[PDB]
Amino acid sequence: RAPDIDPLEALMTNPVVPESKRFCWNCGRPVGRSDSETKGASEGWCPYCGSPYSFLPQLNPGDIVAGQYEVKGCIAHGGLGWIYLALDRNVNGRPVVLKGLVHSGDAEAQAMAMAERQFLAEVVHPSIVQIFNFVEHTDRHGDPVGYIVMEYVGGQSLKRSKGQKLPVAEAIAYLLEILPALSYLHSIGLVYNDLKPENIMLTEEQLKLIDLGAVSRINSFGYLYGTPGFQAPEIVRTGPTVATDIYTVGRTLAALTLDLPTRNGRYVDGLPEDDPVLKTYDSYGRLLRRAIDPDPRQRFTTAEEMSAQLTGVLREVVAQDT
Ligand SMILES: Nc1ncnc2c1ncn2[C@@H]1O[C@H](COP(=O)(O)OP(=O)(O)OP(O)(O)=S)[C@@H](O)[C@H]1O
Ligand SMILES: [Mg+2]
Ligand SMILES: [Mg+2]
Ligand SMILES: [Zn+2]
Repeated sequence: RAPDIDPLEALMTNPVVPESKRFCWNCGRPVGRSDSETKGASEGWCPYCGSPYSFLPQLNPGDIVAGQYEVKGCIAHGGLGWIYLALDRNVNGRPVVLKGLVHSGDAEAQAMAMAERQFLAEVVHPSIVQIFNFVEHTDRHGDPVGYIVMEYVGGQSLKRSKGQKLPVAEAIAYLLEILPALSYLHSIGLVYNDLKPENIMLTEEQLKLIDLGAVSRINSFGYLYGTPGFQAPEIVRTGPTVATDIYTVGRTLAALTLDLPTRNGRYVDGLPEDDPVLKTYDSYGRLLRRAIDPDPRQRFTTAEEMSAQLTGVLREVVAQDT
C-alpha cells in the first residue's frame, strides 16, 4: 500500500536558524554566535547596538491568527525573521504565507506599519504576488506584532551563483515578462524598488515578483534602503523613481547573465571590460549600459520603452545563437 502524504510537509523547513545565518536586523553584525567561551543564544540583544533579536519562530504549528489563518509551520527565514505557511479559513483552507512587518515596535508602531502598507491589497497584476490581508498577532513574549498575508508562490527565486548563470535569451525572456509589472506599478504612481534575482520567483507556469516591502510612491524618501550593486546611485537625491527601477532592471539582467566582479560580497558598479558575454551580444551590452547609466536622464524613459528595445535585442540574440 502506497502512503497518503500531506504535501505541505515537504514545503516546510526546520524552524532553526543555523549560526552562520544569524545577524542583527539593526546593525547587520553577526549575533547569537557560539565562541570558544560560550554557546550562542537563539534570542538576546545585539552586543554592538543593543537591538533585541530572536531566531525563534513567533507563530507555532496549530496557532490561529486573527481567527482566520491556521499556522502550519515555517517556509524560510529572512531579514524580517520567519516566513510562515498557513491555511486561509475564508478561502477554502488554501495555503497562504505570513511575514512580519517591523523588526521591533509597540502596539501603535505595529498599527502604523499595517496602515502604511494597506495599499498593497489594491495592487493587482498576474506577475506580482497578491497581498490578501494585514493582521495582528502576539509574538513569543506576548507583545502584539503585525503580519502581511500573501499568496503562496510556487517554485524558487532566479538567484544564480557564478557557475549557473542564465543564457542571455532566457534572462531577456524572463525580464520581458517582468517589465509589464513594473509599467503597471509606474502607471499607478508606484516603484517596485527591490528588483534583484532573489525577489523573482520562477514557477511551473510563470514569473512572479515577491517581497513588496520596498514598494513606494515615486519621488518619496520614506524608504531609501537597497542592495549595493542593485540600487541606483542617485536614490538619496531623487528618492525612488521610474529611472531607479530601470537601473535595477539593468543590474538584474547583468547579475543573471554575467560573471560580475564582487567586492566584500556585493557586485561592483558598471560592467566588466572584455566580458565574453557582452562581446558576443553587442546590442545586449549597449542596452545594459543605457539601463545602468549613472545619469538617470540617459536611461530608458519608461519600462514600456525598455521593453520595446529589449524585444529587439531578444530577436538579435536568438538570431546570433544560430
Ligand atoms: N509569497 C510567498 N510565497 C512563497 N514563498 C515565499 C513567499 N514570500 C517569501 N517566500 C519564501 O521566502 C523567501 C524569502 O522571501 P522574502 O520576502 O524575499 O524575504 P527577505 O529575505 O526577508 O527580504 P525582506 O524581509 O523583505 S527586506 C523566498 O525566496 C521564498 O522561498
Ligand atoms: Mg527579499
Ligand atoms: Mg524586503
Ligand atoms: Zn546590532
